[PDB]
Amino acid sequence: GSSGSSGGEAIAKFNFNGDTQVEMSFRKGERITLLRQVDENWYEGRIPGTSRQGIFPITYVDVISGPSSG
Repeated sequence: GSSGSSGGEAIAKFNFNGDTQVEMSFRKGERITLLRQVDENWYEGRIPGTSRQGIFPITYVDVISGPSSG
């Protein structure tokens, strides 16, 4: 184990089109391996197969590990 840390799982509610390397693009449905939260309205994570890394808004991705909602 190189790096040991907990995160969570999320689902891209929509498609993201990043322009800068810092930002990361994901396809609707793709699994975003949550790594860490950059800002209050920006979650960080990578994508399987593309081993990409960057930032992205919340509204875009819907995390499962959270509060209760109907």
